[PDB]
Amino acid sequence: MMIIVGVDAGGTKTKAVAYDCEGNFIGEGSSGPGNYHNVGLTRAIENIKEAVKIAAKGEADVVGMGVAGLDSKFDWENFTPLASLIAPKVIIQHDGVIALFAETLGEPGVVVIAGTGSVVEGYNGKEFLRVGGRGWLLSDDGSAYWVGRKALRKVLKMMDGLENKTILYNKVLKTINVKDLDELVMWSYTSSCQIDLVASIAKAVDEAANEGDTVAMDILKQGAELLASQAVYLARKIGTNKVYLKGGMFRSNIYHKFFTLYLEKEGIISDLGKRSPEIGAVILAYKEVGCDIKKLISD
Amino acid sequence: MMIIVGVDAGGTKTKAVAYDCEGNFIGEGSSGPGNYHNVGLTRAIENIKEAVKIAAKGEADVVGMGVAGLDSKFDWENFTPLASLIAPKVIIQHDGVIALFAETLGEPGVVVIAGTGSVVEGYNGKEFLRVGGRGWLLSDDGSAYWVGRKALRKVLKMMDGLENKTILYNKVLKTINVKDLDELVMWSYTSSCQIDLVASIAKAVDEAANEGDTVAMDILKQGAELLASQAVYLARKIGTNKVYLKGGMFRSNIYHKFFTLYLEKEGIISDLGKRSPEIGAVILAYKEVGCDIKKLISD
Ligand SMILES: OC[C@H]1O[C@@H](O)[C@H](O)[C@@H](O)[C@@H]1O
Ligand SMILES: OC[C@H]1O[C@@H](O)[C@H](O)[C@@H](O)[C@@H]1O
Repeated sequence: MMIIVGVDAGGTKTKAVAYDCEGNFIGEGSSGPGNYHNVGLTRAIENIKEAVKIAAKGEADVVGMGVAGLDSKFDWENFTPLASLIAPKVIIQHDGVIALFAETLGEPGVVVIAGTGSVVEGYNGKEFLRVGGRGWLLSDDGSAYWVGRKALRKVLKMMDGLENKTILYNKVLKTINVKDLDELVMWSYTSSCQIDLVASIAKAVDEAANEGDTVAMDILKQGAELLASQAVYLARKIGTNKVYLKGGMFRSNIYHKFFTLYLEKEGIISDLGKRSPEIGAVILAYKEVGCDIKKLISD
Repeated sequence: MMIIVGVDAGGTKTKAVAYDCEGNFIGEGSSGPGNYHNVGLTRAIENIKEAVKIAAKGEADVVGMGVAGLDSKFDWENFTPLASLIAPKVIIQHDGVIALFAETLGEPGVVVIAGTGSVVEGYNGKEFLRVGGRGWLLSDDGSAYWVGRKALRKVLKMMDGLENKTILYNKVLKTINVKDLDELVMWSYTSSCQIDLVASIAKAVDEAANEGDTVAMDILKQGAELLASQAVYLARKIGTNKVYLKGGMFRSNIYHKFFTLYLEKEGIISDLGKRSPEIGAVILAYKEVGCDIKKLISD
């Protein structure tokens, strides 16, 4: 019958899930980044189309998508037209909006997305509010890019002899395949503006942290608390006592722990939640075309 | 007679001073950035040639230059060949080396350059040692770029309502001609990789600081201390009780004050010095070709 696809077009990757209109799962698909600021509009759209095609096993009737990078009116006006050519019916929203809707389903609340970039999104019963979520230079506190940059800067200070070399040191050098200061410099000058390459270093930080390296742990702690502070601010403003946590950074057990500890000390409850942003997009699509959301229930 | 030109090819601008071989001043000239990482090799060389031509009022016989951006073997091998076509005799060194030589004239010591980028350079009697000075992404703590980025990130948090808007807020918006969050985002996406545009914001921070804005002062303090800590490390390693301070950031009275206060609390004496990096290059050229450095003395 009808094929409805929900999509999370993020900075790290694009994830899509397809369902019919009767709540039944059809399939899933993944592709590259959906943030056009990082891969360009042509490729971002191509990646979304690919993820959708894979999940639907062909053409889709309705596509709902949460998108990273729609940070200005300019961003929206150039993205919308192209994204609408993907299927007969297409629904587009900022990724923070979809991630939050996926969980609160129309009710007030706050969600945090911590992936290649980051954002805190809330809903006060009347409108959506955003804190951060404006790119790597201006924002993205506690994101993978933010963590990767901090690690790179720390590694140089270790090479300079300013600080002792820790586990993090070799984890980073191996990740980007660099053996000395000279190679690190060259890597930086040709990788400086490639957000994905810097963000990829967050994995090295997580590995070093899991092995007890306080230097790596400090980076994760600072990033998590910088972002968590924004979540606490918005939660208090909206009047909610809980915040939902989504994104690849929360797959870092230590990062997640520092984030939850901060929220808890500030009287806020954290919840990873049961609903992904992509299924949130499916739900929004269901509402748009009239499919019964309760049919998605399964056990 | 013989025309000798000393050049400081930095991240902010290129400055040149011409003298004959008898210690007499001929003229000075300025042009754009000499750091090829920021303007490309073609333009960097063009800027150096222009500054030299202006100062010498024509062709020069000898050109000595301190250059920002020679941070790897790769950088040197591509820069040297072109720079040698500027005059019959050309001497090339990293800018930190020349800035330090200008003051200690062959003796051990430590110098700090804080301009668009930053670096701490020392000499232990046998070789030159560098700390930092590897570009905007990996380093440049307390540089104009570093300060500009911190200001931009703070301004967004003010727009988000996370912190109260201070004097700094409007100083920044006016500097980059932006009126709201939407325009700031667009500016960021088209100015993100233009180091000069981000570094230009340091002026706004200085203005706000001079007017008593603690938020702007905090940025200058953090940057100055991050860089000053590196200077203290190198001064102690080399065994010197003083550090020379050079660069446009020291024209910020508050930045300079925070820098000197930190050094002093750590038992180190600061000195702006009497000799510029460009005259340091003239002195090195004098040594190379056999002109008497003492002839430069004047009153
Ligand atoms: O995906 C999380 C956030 O990442 C940031 O880099 C983007 O600018 C935001 O639009 C997005 O919400
Ligand atoms: O000019 C100060 C420093 O600025 C940095 O951006 C450059 O990478 C260094 O080579 C230079 O020494």
